[PDB]
Amino acid sequence: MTEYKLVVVGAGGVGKSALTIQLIQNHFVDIEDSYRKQVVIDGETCLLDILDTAGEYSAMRDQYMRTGEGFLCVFAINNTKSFEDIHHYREQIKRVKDSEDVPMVLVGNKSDLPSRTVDTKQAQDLARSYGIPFIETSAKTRQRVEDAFYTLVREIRQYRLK
Ligand SMILES: N[C@H]1CC[C@@H](N2CCCCCN3/C(=N/S(=O)(=O)c4cnc(N[C@H]5CCNC5)c(c4)C2=O)Sc2c(Cl)ccc(O)c23)CC1
Ligand SMILES: Nc1nc2c(ncn2[C@@H]2O[C@H](COP(=O)(O)OP(=O)(O)NP(=O)(O)O)[C@@H](O)[C@H]2O)c(=O)[nH]1
Ligand SMILES: [Co+2]
Ligand SMILES: [Co+2]
Ligand SMILES: [Mg+2]
Repeated sequence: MTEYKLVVVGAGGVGKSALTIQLIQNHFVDIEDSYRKQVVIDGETCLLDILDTAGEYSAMRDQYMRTGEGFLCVFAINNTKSFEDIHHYREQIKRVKDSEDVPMVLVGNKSDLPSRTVDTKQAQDLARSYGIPFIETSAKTRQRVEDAFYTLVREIRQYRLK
């Protein structure tokens, strides 16, 4: 059965654990580990192996970046530093993978909040510059959570045909 190693990265408190638990448990959470879930995407069954990371020992961070097949780069829409810090997570992943081309999806989490400091258009334009998809999600309401993870799997599949 095809297996995909997914990694959720981003600054402290953006919602990495809440997004992962929402995909696994369908529940909004009120320790960093890995989670497994068999899913069907586009008529193909696969096993998702998801690592929830911290906002860590450098050698371990490099290992998860080396092992990871696809990365969800998460920022929160009310946290400008978390959005600016996407540059750093992207740079670190591309450096470890020694590739300009790594399956990645930019995620703007907390879309339910009325305290938005990052415009959708700003994050859209950044994602276009990076050549990656951009999705806004709410781990609280489950809005677009499956879309974020399933879009990441589709990017990994498109990459594997290259
Ligand atoms: N279950 C205990 C012992 C393992 C701990 N752990 C995290 C789970 C490792 C899962 C195996 N794994 C990996 N193993 S690892 O590369 O040796 C590794 C990397 N980071 C780890 N922990 C860091 C991530 C969470 N914050 C510290 C652990 C193991 C690491 O030391 S990489 C990886 C990826 Cl990219 C996707 C899915 C994965 O399941 C995966 C969690 C607590
Ligand atoms: N309103 C709202 N709050 C959210 C959302 N996702 C996460 N939160 C809240 O944000 C806080 C941090 O969430 P958490 O999932 O721990 O984030 P994290 O990125 O995993 N934290 P860390 O890097 O420490 O591990 C919690 O209070 C959580 O309830 C969301 O979509 N909307
Ligand atoms: Co509960
Ligand atoms: Co830099
Ligand atoms: Mg967490």
